[PDB]
Amino acid sequence: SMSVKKPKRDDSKDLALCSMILTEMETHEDAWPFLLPVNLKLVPGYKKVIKKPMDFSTIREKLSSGQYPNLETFALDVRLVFDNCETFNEDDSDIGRAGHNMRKYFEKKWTDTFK
Repeated sequence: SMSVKKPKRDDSKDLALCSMILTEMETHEDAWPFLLPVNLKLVPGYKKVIKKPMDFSTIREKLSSGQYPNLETFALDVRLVFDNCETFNEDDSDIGRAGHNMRKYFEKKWTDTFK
């Protein structure tokens, strides 16, 4: 509360460390469904159904331009990519499996880097 604070966690490396995680996600062999924005002109249903589209290239641009206020807003967008994927793709599909795999890959790196 006023004039009463928990000890200050060092957040000075968070930006660099989120960049590293994102590089690792970008270079994963199963990243291909997530590298670029879904083409809203060419994929029927996407625009109406997926209210907040997100992809790795959009997270990279947001990260690089100081549009993440803290490491939690960064994680929320990464998880949005996978939540969107599950909303639109059957579990038993190449894309559906890719999303489960990448969400696992992410959540481990997240825990190991920050928890």
